Amino acid sequence: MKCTKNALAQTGFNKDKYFNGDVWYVTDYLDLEPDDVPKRYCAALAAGTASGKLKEALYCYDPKTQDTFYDVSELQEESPGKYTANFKKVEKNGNVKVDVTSGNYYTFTVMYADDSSALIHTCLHKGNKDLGDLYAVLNRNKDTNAGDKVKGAVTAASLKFSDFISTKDNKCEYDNVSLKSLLTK
Ligand code: HEM
Repeated sequence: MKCTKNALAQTGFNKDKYFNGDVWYVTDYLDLEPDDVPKRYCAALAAGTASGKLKEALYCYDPKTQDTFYDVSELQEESPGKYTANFKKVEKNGNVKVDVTSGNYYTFTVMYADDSSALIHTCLHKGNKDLGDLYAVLNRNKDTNAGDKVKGAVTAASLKFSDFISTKDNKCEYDNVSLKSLLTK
């Protein structure tokens, strides 16, 4: 398929508050390229800096099988609030499962962020082809419902919040310790 290209980065985006090393949980998401196979997973990420690099680690959990997978990337700023990341898939300890490779990368845009919440758009590419295309509502607390400010950002992006899938009743489990330690790997 083709990923959405036009996402606007938050005006006055504050990169220090966003990239502070702490965890963002995905509370709600809108996947524009869902698999045919019914999938309902949980995800979280942490973005910060390590040894002078911008780093992002990712965590995905499947409550039906208890399967988990992790990724870590160095990020490169394309413009204020827009980033590219060449990811590698890892075990929770950093051991590499799938190396960084050319056409494996995602780009993302921070459309809205404040101290507690954010709306991001991501385009996922594997071996030089547009795979996933996805908006995510994030919060710093896993039990928190999307507040008025973020729902406002969803509206401003010409999206319908009712289209999003909630992770709230999904029996999610998180591994924050590993996400945070992956930042240095
Ligand atoms: C925070 C924004 C997101 C980013 C930056 C992101 C990034 C990624 C990356 C880099 C991969 C490739 C993993 C690898 O093969 O090493 C991936 C795959 C995947 N992600 Fe996300 N993701 C995001 C949101 C989500 C959400 C909200 C969900 C579900 C709740 C999700 C579920 C999945 C699934 C099921 C795959 C596997 C695709 C496959 O193996 O064919 N992602 N994502």
